[PDB]
Amino acid sequence: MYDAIVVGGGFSGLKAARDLTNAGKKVLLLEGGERLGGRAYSRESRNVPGLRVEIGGAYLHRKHHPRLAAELDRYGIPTAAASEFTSFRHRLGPTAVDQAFPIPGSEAVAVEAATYTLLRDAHRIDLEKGLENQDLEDLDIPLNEYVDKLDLPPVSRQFLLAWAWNMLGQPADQASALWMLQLVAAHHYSILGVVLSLDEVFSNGSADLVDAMSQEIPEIRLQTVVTGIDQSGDVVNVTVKDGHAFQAHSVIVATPMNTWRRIVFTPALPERRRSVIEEGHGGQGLKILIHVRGAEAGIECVGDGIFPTLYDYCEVSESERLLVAFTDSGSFDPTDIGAVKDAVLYYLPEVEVLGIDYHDWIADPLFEGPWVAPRVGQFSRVHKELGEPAGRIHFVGSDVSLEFPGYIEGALETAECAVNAILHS
Amino acid sequence: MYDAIVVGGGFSGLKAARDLTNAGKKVLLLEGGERLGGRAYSRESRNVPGLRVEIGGAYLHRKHHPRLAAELDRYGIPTAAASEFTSFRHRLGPTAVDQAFPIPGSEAVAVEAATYTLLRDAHRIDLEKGLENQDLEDLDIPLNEYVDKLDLPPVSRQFLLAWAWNMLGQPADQASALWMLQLVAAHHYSILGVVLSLDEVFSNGSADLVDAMSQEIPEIRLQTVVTGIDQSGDVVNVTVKDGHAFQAHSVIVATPMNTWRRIVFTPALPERRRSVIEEGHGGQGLKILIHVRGAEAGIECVGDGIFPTLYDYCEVSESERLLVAFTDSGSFDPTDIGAVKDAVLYYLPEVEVLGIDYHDWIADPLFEGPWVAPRVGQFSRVHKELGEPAGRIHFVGSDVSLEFPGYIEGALETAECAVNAILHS
Ligand SMILES: Cc1cc2nc3c(=O)[nH]c(=O)nc-3n(C[C@H](O)[C@H](O)[C@H](O)COP(=O)(O)OP(=O)(O)OC[C@H]3O[C@@H](n4cnc5c(N)ncnc54)[C@H](O)[C@@H]3O)c2cc1C
Ligand SMILES: Cc1cc2nc3c(=O)[nH]c(=O)nc-3n(C[C@H](O)[C@H](O)[C@H](O)COP(=O)(O)OP(=O)(O)OC[C@H]3O[C@@H](n4cnc5c(N)ncnc54)[C@H](O)[C@@H]3O)c2cc1C
Ligand SMILES: CN1CCC[C@H]1c1ccc(O)nc1
Ligand SMILES: CN1CCC[C@H]1c1ccc(O)nc1
Repeated sequence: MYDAIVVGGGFSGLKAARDLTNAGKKVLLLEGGERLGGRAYSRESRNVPGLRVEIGGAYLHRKHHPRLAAELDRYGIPTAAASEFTSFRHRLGPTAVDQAFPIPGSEAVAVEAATYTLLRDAHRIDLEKGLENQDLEDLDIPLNEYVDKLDLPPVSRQFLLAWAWNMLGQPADQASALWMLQLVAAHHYSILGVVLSLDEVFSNGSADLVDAMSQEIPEIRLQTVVTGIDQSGDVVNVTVKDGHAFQAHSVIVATPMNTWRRIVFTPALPERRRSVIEEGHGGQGLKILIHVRGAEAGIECVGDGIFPTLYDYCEVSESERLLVAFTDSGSFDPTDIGAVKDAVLYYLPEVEVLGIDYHDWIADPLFEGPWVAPRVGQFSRVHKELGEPAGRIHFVGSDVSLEFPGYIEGALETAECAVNAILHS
Repeated sequence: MYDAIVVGGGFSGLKAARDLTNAGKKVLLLEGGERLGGRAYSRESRNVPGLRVEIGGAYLHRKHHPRLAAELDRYGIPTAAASEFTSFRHRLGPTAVDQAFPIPGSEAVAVEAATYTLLRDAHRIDLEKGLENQDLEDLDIPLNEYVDKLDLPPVSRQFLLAWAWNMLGQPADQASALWMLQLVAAHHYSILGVVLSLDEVFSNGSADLVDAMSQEIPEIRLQTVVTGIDQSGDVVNVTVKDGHAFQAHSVIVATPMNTWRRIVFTPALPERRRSVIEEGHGGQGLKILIHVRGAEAGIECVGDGIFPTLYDYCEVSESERLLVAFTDSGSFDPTDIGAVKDAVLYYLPEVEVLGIDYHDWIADPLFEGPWVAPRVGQFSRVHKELGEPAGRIHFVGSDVSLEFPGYIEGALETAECAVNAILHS
């Protein structure tokens, strides 16, 4: 038997397992899939042989993400600036300016006033307390309704909505205004910071860090899917799909939130958590890598398209590039290549789409979703508690971070907290 | 004897006298000088024969100034857009961008945060209550100290300070942060609006409106300086410099705040007002019209110069223009033409200064100052009360407007209030 069993081998599980190991604990890491990294997934491009791409998480910012910064420094993992935006091809109407910040002077006063309203609302959020413990229910409304109340002129209105669509991976009518404000708060109460934190990338892929961390974990079982966690006895019993059970004093659930409903917990998780766990979060983010010909370097497009954003990702050759589009899987079907061409051509009518690459995170049984985004009404009911221990079972991961939800930093933050909690007990 | 004596023939006095006249009252307007208009003073340029210029108040914004808008519509007074800024010659350091809004992307997050802090502070101000009645004393501190606490990076820091210097007519160490916030509040809680309200000018000079209003005032005495206002009897007695006294049931003091100390009030004004009235406000604004050769059209300069701002005013010929500089008379001596040349050349090294034109409002005994700006500590002690009636004596003018202080709109607003008060009594 083990001191701790960590379930899930993404950054959260990896940090938890490594730090407990170095603290002298006997740890077993159970990973359901054939690889480590989870939603950090670098691999060879489906479109360009020999080209490594990020199919999940890619972007980081050292100042917004200090734990991640420490990991990179620890293993000497090289980072590079993310692709620079130099050519702006927005779809924000005839008054937009072709810059990264496309707001014209005629909208400046309106933007100034909305910024105050937005930041005032975000400042209501204390990041330690949980979104359910702060009387924030009035803000937990559909984002389109919240934005309607800001009464923004067309360029700034669509610019905000486009980035919010990108960021939350939800259309405006499904996104929670409160969650948008949570992201603003998480970035040091900055609206700008939400986009400006797309600062750097792993030079050699996120697998660089995954591998560096996994090397310090002595016992890892791949292709081992946990189906049950039973703490009714003195020692927690962890049952697997097609294998013998494992036992530990403590268990860290470091699997995606939308997969918890598939695990049989004994006894049942606290009542307050059950409904949201059953439902799952409403995150439907879809990141599509688009292999193109005819695109100039440094393109950024933001607009009212079915792709709210489309921007430069990678130079392939002098004539070919990868662009990246963010949308959501509820609104867009990436198996419809005709739809992809139309979505790209809307912004870039001169460009030829050669192929696309993505992972359907929502269809993957080890994930059942991309990054976290609550449905309207979910997180003002229960939020902090989703990441709280249930007896000897700890819950970690980006999905439950109060400080950096939906980011790699959040996976590392939550793992830190679980590790500290276990070492004090 | 009269129903009302109005002392002072600027826009405040003119509106008061006209509106009381049309309400059927018997009014006498006493003007100390040889002209009507006060700090709205259009006349022939000292530098360019046949060119009419504004030596006092010039700029207006119909949306920020609805009473002024009504006056223009009433008399069919033509307005024109103020000179457009198309060429930017800032002195804000090497990272500034040559645009009207010269803040670079690297300062965007800092600007966003400062905007929130600024607007949050301005939102503490209720424009009806008075700056002395709202526990705002913590904000009534030197502007340089307040701005220091914002910790702005160099471009935005100097851009804010330059405009604040321009606007308040006070150097940062003498300006009150609370007053800066008052101006922000007055512009519908907008920092941007403070500068964006320099929107329009009188096509034919402010005298167009002065004359239109004065035509409806039947009894006006020019060169009649009031030295005493005595309400100890049943009827107010108004004594003049070298003339016989005049008598009225009511008296409207529509003279600049810094001149009230020269009038003998009987009985003495309420105690709370006396010290500030004696002291006078700290407004030292200085508007200099600079006749130049070699300047391209549409110049705007903002920077760390002794002229915080220098911008296009009037096309004189294909080679000659007037620019306008704002500074303050404490910091700058406009009788030193060598100093003017240096101040202009700092921004515009290719330009030749041909001459200057200004009025020394601070030295003029009918004014003793340009527009109002309190000394640190003044208006958190007494503000609203300066514009409150003392028995049958009413106090009006831009200087005492709570809603639009230092603007023509403020003169019209205060006059409206006095007129309404008199008609109800
Ligand atoms: C499309 C996309 C783009 C992203 N872009 C960024 C970005 O730019 N910047 C950023 O910081 N973050 C980004 N992220 C978010 C970030 O990648 C994730 O939130 C983070 O990597 C998750 O780490 P984690 O440890 O919480 O969970 P995961 O990485 O999801 O790890 C969970 C692990 O649990 C395993 N598992 C699931 N069920 C079981 C089971 N029952 N038994 C055993 N194991 C199981 C899975 O195989 C997986 O390995 C992105 C995510 C997506 C989906
Ligand atoms: C340099 C400068 C630039 C300006 N620019 C603008 C601008 O761009 N936009 C804007 O809206 N405003 C501007 N203003 C502010 C605005 O012009 C004034 O605040 C406004 O015109 C004042 O109107 P008022 O009726 O309150 O007082 P005033 O116009 O000052 O009228 C007071 C009158 O009282 C008379 N008087 C003084 N003492 C006596 C006495 N004892 N007896 C009898 N009469 C007396 C004076 O002669 C004067 O006519 C500017 C002001 C200055 C000085
Ligand atoms: C940084 N966020 C966290 C989850 C998804 C990711 C992301 C990355 C780039 C982009 O354009 N939008 C969102
Ligand atoms: C509009 N304000 C009111 C008083 C002075 C005036 C003003 C006009 C132009 C400018 O650049 N600064 C200040």
